[PDB]
This record gives sequence, C-alpha cells and structure tokens, in this order.
Amino acid sequence: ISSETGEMGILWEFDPIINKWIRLSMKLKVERKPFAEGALREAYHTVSLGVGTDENYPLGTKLFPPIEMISPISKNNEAMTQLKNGTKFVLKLYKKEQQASRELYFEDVKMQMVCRDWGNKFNQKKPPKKIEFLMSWVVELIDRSPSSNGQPILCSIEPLLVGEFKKNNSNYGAVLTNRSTPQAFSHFTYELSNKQMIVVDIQGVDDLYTDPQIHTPDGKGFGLGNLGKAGINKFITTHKCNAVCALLDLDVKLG
Ligand SMILES: Nc1ncnc2c1ncn2[C@@H]1O[C@H](COP(=O)(O)OP(=O)(O)NP(=O)(O)O)[C@@H](O)[C@H]1O
Ligand SMILES: [Zn+2]
Repeated sequence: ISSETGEMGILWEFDPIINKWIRLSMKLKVERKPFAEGALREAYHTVSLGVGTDENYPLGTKLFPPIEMISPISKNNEAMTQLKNGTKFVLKLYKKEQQASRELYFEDVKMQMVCRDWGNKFNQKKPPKKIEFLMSWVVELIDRSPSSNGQPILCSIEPLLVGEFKKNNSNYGAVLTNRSTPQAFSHFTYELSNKQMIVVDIQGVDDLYTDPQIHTPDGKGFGLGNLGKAGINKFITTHKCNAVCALLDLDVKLG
C-alpha cells in the first residue's frame, strides 16, 4: 500500500481449487467518469496504489461470505502481482436502474473464476488458439459513504483489456462474430460438463475474455444471467460446429 492519495478497499479473491475467498485490502484511484458501459454496468479506468492484507479491517460479527468460506491465510493470491502499485485496471459499478445484492457480486466473481478453470481445461486439449479469462475480484469501497443500504458501496474489478473489445456470443443464442474458437469453447463446455455447465457470453479482446455467463440446468447460482435449461437449449440450437469443434472431437451440430 502506497502513501499517495486515493481510496481504500477491501478486496476479495476467490480461489476455486481450495473453494475459499481470500480477503485483502487495496488502495485505488478511479477516474470520475466511466469509459464504457453495457446493459447493466459502467466501467471506469482505475490505477492501483497497492495491495495489502486485511489485518487493519477486522470482520467482527454475519455477512457474506460466511467465515467458513473464507481462507484464514492470504499470503498467496493473484492480486498481489496483478494489481501491484501502478497497474491500470477496470472497476465496474452497477447502474442504478439496484437488483444488485451483496451476494450477487460474489456470485459474478466466482462465476468468472469458474470460467477461468474451463479455459484451462479447454487449453489442455491444445486447440489452435488457447483462451483465457481474466481474473476478477470483489471490492468494498470502504472510504465511500454507505449506500441507502447502510452496507458499503460494492463494485468488481478486473485487469484492463487493451485492444478491440468484441462480444462473440450472448447468453441467449446470438452468434455475433465469425470466429470459431469462442463457439467451439462454448460447445466444449456444453459437452464436457455433461450439459451441466455451459459458458457463453464469450467476449473480450482476441482470446482474453471477461464477463462470461454460465447456464446450469437448474438455474441456480451464477447470477441473474443464468437462464437455465432454456439458455442451454438456445445455445445448442443456434450453434454450428466449426473446425475447432471437430479438432476437439465434439458431437457435430448443424444449427
Ligand atoms: N476488462 C475490461 N477491459 C477493458 N474494457 C472492458 C473490460 N470489461 C468490459 N469492458 C468494456 O466495457 C463494456 C461493458 O462491460 P460489461 O458490463 O462487462 O459487459 P455486458 O455483457 O454488456 N454486461 P454488463 O456487465 O451488464 O454491462 C464492454 O462492452 C467493453 O466495451
Ligand atoms: Zn461445435
């Protein structure tokens, strides 16, 4: 943590391989105006003023996540390298037109971490283009005046993508570019999850992706964009296999 002026945050990293959250602190300076937006959120350029431990900011207590989902140790984490002092990165806030709940921010970040695991599994098949999903983290902006809630301003953060940002499929069956890898990845996740876990909303710059969406058959978890069986069917029905699907020996779909 740097002595330069900015604002403090409690920073949360989910680690799927131990299935726990890692709680840290950081300092950041975020530009006043967003540089981009989507349907539900605005994105802001931000600079990191360092990452620290959470020892100054005890929990007490019963908010989410529960204590048994929290790692008591935080020495290792991605944040300390990826959000080191001077890093430019992105902060995302929901637009008021506030169905956002605390739990929801953690679900979205966990989701992205789960997709990051699917990315690695895909890559281990040695496709022509490896993919990768960016880290994402929850941040409690503790210096800001609490919401109407009385519980702090929440946001999520992630590394800055540099380049032409494109969305390749939606979370409801749209195929928005001609690229193969994104669709073959979605398909891969559908077949290899035994249809239990489909990753769509494949978007980003080249093959560095962010803000995906998972569908699961029961619709539970993975945020509000989890359209369940319907999401899954809609993907698989508009999907036309390409060469990558074929290299991955996936069951051929004709669209
Ligand atoms: N990590 C990033 N780096 C750089 N630019 C980004 C990043 N994430 C998002 N953007 C840009 O910000 C816009 C809004 O992002 P995002 O909000 O994540 O997408 P979305 O699918 O519209 N759903 P929502 O999250 O509701 O907006 C995107 O369309 C991109 O132009
Ligand atoms: Zn396919």
